[PDB]
Amino acid sequence: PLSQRFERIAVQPLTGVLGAEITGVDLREPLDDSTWNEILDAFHTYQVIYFPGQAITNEQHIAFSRRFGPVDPVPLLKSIEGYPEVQMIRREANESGRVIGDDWHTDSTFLDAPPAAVVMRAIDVPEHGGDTGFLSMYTAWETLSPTMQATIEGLNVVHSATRVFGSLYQAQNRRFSNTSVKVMDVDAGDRETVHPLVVTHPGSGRKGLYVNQVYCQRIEGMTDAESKPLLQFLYEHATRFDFTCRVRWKKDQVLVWDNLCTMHRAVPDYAGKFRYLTRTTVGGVRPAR
Amino acid sequence: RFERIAVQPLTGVLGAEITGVDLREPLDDSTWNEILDAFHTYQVIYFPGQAITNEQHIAFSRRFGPVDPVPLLKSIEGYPEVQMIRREANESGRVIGDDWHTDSTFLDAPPAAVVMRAIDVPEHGGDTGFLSMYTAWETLSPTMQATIEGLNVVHSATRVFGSLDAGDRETVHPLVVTHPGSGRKGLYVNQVYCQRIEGMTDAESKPLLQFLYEHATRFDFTCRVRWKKDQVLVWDNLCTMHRAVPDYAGKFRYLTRTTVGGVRPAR
Repeated sequence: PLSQRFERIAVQPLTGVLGAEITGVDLREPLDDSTWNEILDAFHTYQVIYFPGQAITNEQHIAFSRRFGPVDPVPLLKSIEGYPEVQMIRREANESGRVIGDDWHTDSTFLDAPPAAVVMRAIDVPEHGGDTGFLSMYTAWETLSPTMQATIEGLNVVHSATRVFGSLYQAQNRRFSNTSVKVMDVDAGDRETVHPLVVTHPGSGRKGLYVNQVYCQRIEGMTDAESKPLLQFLYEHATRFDFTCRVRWKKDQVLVWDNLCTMHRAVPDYAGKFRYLTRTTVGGVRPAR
Repeated sequence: RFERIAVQPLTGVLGAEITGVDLREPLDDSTWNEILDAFHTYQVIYFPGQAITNEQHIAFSRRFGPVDPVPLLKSIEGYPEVQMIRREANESGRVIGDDWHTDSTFLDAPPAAVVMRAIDVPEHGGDTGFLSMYTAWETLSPTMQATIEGLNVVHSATRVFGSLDAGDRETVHPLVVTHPGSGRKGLYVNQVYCQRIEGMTDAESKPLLQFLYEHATRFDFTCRVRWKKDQVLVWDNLCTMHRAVPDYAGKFRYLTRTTVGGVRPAR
């Protein structure tokens, strides 16, 4: 049992798939070795972890994030004044543009080395509205048939940011506001990288599916017609409701998600309401089989 | 080359018109060998102006292999081997073989070939489409080929004359088959008899089979055969699919067919 497994923290799982609330820790202070090791263990098991009532400074946010690995900010997001490491998920009450992250994805997979983790802090959030969905890509992989696993385990996938800030984004109508989103170079948006379809997590050693509808373009070597149905099945499979959890935000909630083995989704159900969270990005290494 | 027959290909994919031979007479070794060569290359072959009897029809068919026939279709009186593709001028409704398929793939050993003979056909209307499953396989990307080559598919007649006993009986064929005569690899799926990819869930199997149906039935993999009276046609039941065109409402259409037995589809 978790009450006896963990001696320095208290862990309350959110679902039988992923997610856990962590209490009995003060993120304003440096964490001792035993407390940190328990947090990391919980992170590896539960994949998305959150800490209610953590009224921390920007510096304390950065210091906590550094325990997971180096700070490596994502290309697209604006940073707060004085803190280049601390980026914004900010939506004004009156704005009606495209919602950041309103499709199932994981962050910045177009990079050669996408983020390992993101640490998100609720600054000012609605009483209700603006939950974040998460899902386990371990579970998504583990629930495929043995035959389907054998069929796809050797495949590689082409990723790019073309639909987010590349040529395909610039061709369409649904645009982000300048609140949290930078103006970007089109060539950076179109730059392709190839990642494995199934990846091994370097911390847990576990295999997970690695595909997302936002950044994945096609299966490497296949035509668009060949790739489209296989990728579409995998999106529908991974995003099955039974593979998900739903996180409700409160002021001063600090959340860490694993950017390799989870996907996440914004919920745009708070029109007319201010929503502001900050985030630091933990650098990762090249996704590997 | 062709020294004993004249061969006119119909498209750059499949189909050929063969002339310079009389199918009423027995074929010598040299002529037969050339016909078989053309059959292996062109997959669907047709011979205009062959006013052959029922007996001559059977005799020609026997050169390709054993002549069965299949239990589903109705035989003409006096000739169990010779079966009817008949639609009266008064008749209207749903036509035999109006989706892309190949014959009786629910069997452990489906037919190798079918020999069709036009008796009374309209001036226009009632063409038969054919497509090459060699071409279907060959035009898949090397990556897609490698991905699906080891898959097997469950076939049954359950949607045709089963629950959805003999119709419910399942058989398993490879998704990609090697032709026992030509040695060439071809895709082997059809929407009429294929149920699922063996080992996969419904959600996994459905979109993959659906893509393969769409791919195989691409217009550029097809040919279209127009019928005339006394036209004799042979199709390869392993490496082709075919489709009847129901564009002859109110017109009489009559053809006979013999069925050549095959062996287990093999990788």
